[PDB]
Amino acid sequence: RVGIYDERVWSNKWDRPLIGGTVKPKLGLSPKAYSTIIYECLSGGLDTSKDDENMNSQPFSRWRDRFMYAQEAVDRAAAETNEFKGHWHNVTAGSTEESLRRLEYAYELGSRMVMFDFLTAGFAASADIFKRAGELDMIVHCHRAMHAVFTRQA
Amino acid sequence: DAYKAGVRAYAVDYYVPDYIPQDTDLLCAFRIQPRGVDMIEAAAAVAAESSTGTWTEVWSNQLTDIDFYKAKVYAITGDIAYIAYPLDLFEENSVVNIMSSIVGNVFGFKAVGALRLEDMRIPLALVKTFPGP
Amino acid sequence: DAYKAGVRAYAVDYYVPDYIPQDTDLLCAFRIQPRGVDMIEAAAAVAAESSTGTWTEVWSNQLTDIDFYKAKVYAITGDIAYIAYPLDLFEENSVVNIMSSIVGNVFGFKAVGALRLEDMRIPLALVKTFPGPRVGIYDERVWSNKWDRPLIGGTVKPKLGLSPKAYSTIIYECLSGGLDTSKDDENMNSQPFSRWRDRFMYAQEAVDRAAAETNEFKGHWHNVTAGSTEESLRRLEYAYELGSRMVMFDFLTAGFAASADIFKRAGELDMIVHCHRAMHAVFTRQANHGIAMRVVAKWLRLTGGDHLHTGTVVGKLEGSWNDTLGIIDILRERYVKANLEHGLYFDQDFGGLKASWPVASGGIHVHHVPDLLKIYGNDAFFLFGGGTHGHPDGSRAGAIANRAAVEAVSAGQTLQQAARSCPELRKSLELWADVKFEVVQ
Amino acid sequence: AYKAGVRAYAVDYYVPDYIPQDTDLLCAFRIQPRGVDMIEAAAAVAAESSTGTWTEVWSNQLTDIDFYKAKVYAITGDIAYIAYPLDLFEENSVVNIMSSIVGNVFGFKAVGALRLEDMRIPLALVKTFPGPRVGIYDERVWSNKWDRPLIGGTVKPKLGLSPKAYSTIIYECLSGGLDTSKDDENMNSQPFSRWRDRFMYAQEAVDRAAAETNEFKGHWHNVTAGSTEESLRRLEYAYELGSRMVMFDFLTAGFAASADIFKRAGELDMIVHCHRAMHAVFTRQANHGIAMRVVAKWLRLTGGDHLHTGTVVGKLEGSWNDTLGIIDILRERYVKANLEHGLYFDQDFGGLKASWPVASGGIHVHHVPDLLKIYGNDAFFLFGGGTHGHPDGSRAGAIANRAAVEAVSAGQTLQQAARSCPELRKSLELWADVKFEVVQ
Ligand SMILES: O=C(O)[C@@](O)(COP(=O)(O)O)[C@H](O)[C@H](O)COP(=O)(O)O
Ligand SMILES: O=C(O)[C@@](O)(COP(=O)(O)O)[C@H](O)[C@H](O)COP(=O)(O)O
Ligand SMILES: [Mg+2]
Ligand SMILES: [Mg+2]
Ligand SMILES: [Mg+2]
Repeated sequence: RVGIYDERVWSNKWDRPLIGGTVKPKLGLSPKAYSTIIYECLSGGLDTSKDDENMNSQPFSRWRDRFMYAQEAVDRAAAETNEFKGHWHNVTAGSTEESLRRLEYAYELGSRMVMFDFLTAGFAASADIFKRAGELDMIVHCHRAMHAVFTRQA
Repeated sequence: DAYKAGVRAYAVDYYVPDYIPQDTDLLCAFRIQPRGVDMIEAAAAVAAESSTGTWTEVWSNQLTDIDFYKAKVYAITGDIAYIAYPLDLFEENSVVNIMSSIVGNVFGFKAVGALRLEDMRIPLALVKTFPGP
Repeated sequence: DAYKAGVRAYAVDYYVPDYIPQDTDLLCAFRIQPRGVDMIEAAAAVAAESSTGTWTEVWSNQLTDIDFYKAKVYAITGDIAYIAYPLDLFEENSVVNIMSSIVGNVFGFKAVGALRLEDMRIPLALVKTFPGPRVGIYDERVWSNKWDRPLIGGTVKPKLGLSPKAYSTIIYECLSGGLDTSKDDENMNSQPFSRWRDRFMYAQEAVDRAAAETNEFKGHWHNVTAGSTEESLRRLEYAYELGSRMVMFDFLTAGFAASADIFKRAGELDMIVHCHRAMHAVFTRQANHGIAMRVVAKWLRLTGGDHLHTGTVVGKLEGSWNDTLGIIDILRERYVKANLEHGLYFDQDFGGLKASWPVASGGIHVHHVPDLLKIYGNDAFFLFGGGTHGHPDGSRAGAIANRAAVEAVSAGQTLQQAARSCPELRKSLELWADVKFEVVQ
Repeated sequence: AYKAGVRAYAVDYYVPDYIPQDTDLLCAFRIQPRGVDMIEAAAAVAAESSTGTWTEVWSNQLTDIDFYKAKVYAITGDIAYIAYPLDLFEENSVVNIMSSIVGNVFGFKAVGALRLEDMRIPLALVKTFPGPRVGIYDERVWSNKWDRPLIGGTVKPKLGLSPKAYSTIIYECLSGGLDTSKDDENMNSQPFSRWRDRFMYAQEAVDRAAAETNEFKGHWHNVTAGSTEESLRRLEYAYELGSRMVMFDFLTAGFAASADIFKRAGELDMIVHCHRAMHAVFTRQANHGIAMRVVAKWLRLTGGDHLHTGTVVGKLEGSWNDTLGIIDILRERYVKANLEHGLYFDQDFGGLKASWPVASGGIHVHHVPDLLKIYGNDAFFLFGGGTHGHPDGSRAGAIANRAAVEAVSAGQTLQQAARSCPELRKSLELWADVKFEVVQ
């Protein structure tokens, strides 16, 4: 839907690589702590931040808390830098229906982008996720988790 | 100031041969072919990079209790590494989430030339969240 | 021909003192008053008629493995019967199903003159099927930016009879004056004197005004309790579209099933649900018959209430000190250890589910704050209804006093210290100095 | 007129000169005062269930407290009679009635025990409720069964049966002569019996047994579930299988969910059988709680088609004269006050349909004469153990229970009937010595 050129247009960023970063530690961070890191790293100069591929919804970080707090940080950091900022909320979930649900919430928070583990969820769910994101004018960042299980050995 | 920046071996914090697995842990049996590091180090990288860790120590590790959430290599018998994952690391009712952690990035690490997940003990408390047939 | 028709004693197959409870069993502690049969027989009937058995042997018992599915009286200590239920007996994610078996028919048996469920060990594998609270304690502190102190609220009074506009005037004054939240009375729903759309809308404008004017987060727990789950959802959604971040629900009078739909929807709508325990004393209060409140507390937290009334101890409503401490821990902690001094018969794992706010309410005033803080600490709500609107100078001044009292004690100072700088609080201290209630440990 | 501070509740809420009105909702409370005289304790109940609190609030001047307040208008010994103005109640909501009348007053330190014995729901409020969809008469019409009790039975063991085994028992007992069978109240959906399997297999059995007997047959599928939405789902599936009836644990699920379930079932032309699981937690002891008679009024108004009422003679507690009052509450248009039957007030039901009383629990063939004496024809008698506990199986047990009810219902005695029916002779022999206490 979006691709390279239109994202440069949406974000007004040209003639350089875009810079991002995964929040760490991979798991175990409260949604509020998560937002504090997202704030610090986007304010420091990152173009985007992202959930880890295995951050979905868990007892330590339920997806609605993390998404909401993360997008607050994005917007606080964008306004204070006068620069487009984004965080790739991970909508990967145990079913296509639930992934679409998480995508819809990210859209309503104002997010222009999400993250999706397209191989672990699968190409069938990916097709539906891409189609809805394109209707919601959103970027879908695709994480290739699991690929090395069959792409590694020659 | 528990924060010691820089790179350490994964085994410092992820190799715990004294760890006693609990009925709520998700257990994995991994067959490992190490490449350029110890068998213990190879196992500990698989454990770290499928739970809480990354390649260098992060200040943000002090914002949570790593020792609680981290995966633990509790046994190594030959080239089989037994790793335990706390229940809290997993989304309920989601094989997809299990995949994303256990087989998400660790099979492409340079420090392992080959990796095979042989088996997994899905704890009963996580089984009950699934519908089955 | 394993089928021996006719009546046998329940104990033949349900009294198993050698049984070793398993981590997956649901355990119950029952206080039994036998009537016309042995203590063992009484326990075995409770076990049988809440699991697999009936009054006479049925041929159909051979169609399944009774020894696997049957409940087991594995211990009897005095008049306390410990009974274990296999996990397979329960529907996942359903307190309603737990109720239907454990407290469904056994309290009306002729062979027991009195029965009281004291506690229940819900096994972790069944806990994990429940959602628990959406917001809970920590995230509500984040939403409202209120830390290191109890939060303070208060029921609008009089209970019934106030018009919607008069209600919002009281809400504005007590919020502006220092209360963090205000609430509908549990029996304010939609009545001729206050139809619910009128009350909801005026109350939320008072809320928004107070918050802007004070530069503090404020809220009002709109009561969405109604005669119908559908109607309750309609009132929750209206509260949402008004911009409310919170409502209340009489979860026991409406019912656990309804409560489940309501928590689910509130959670999708990013709203707090304050849970009022109206009706509970109909079965939680008498020590020899009924369901202990701690059990209700477990069921409420799993189902997903964000707040739960747990008593004052020192106010107008009955409640024991140590009993209240055990209920507090059940709602706030991850793992609770058995402690019979707090009425906890089993260790209870809550499996990472969010915590619920304990709520202290009913007949309390400024003088009770030191005790209430010793009981609850900071992670709780103290509600002052008459204690706010009973102030000689009105609701705003009562709020000033209560807020000044709670901030002071919570920081280490005394009501007497705080009173030096606050006249509103001196009047509250003076008015109710000799108003005390029975205190039981 | 605002005087701050604590005043006694009786100053404003003890009004022995008050004349109850036909619009007032009236309550009879049995009170055990604690640290206060009976009058103060009854005044506290009235205030804290209507307009009052523990201290005088300035906002009392913003409305008409004398108009909206409850009034303790009479005291007879340990019974306080309290009148509540109609305007205090939301229309068509038992939930609201409970919120006021039993909300908080049962936990006050100023009473050691409190029992709601009866409540007079004014006709103006009664007329806002739908009452049952089907009721007694139309069910006799739907099933073409007249001039006798209907006979049913719970499948046993309570839990642990495969859905297929379940269907085998339902087949045998309905074919043997039962009018209806039912899930146990705690059979919802479990690892041993998922609801879709059991419902589907159970309704197959119903239809096979109906066709082979040329008689209407039914099984009460239990749609009780952890949420109203899921219960509605199970109700919809039972409807699509062709079932004309379901079962619902109305108190454990709750009156809010019950209202939605009754409304959908009435749109789907289905009977809802209401199981009162949990009731004895607060209806048992005379000291404290809510009398079952009040629960019966609430259930009938909300729209339950059947309601378990006790056996008196079976394994569960229940006094004869009390059960007669509950029965009249469920079946009659106008109940007359009668303290021998525990009825403190006349109750008008405003032409709402009647609910079937349901006798169930620990009863067998020998109990049938007493049962009909208590209930007469318009009732269900339910034999669970008394059917599947037959020496020869569920079919023979149903044969016996059907013949014992048919016989007594006609005028014959058990032994007259028994001489023709050997299955009944075996039931009589097996359970001749099985008796429970009987309190009148
Ligand atoms: O109706 C009332 O009495 C209250 O509004 C208290 O008013 P005041 O503040 O004026 O007392 C609360 O609902 C009760 O505290 C409930 O009891 P509990 O908290 O025990 O459930
Ligand atoms: O679970 C039971 O015990 C029953 O199936 C009886 O089975 P049996 O026929 O085998 O005894 C009924 O649900 C109870 O009678 C309900 O009690 P009540 O009608 O008093 O509410
Ligand atoms: Mg990653
Ligand atoms: Mg109240
Ligand atoms: Mg039953």
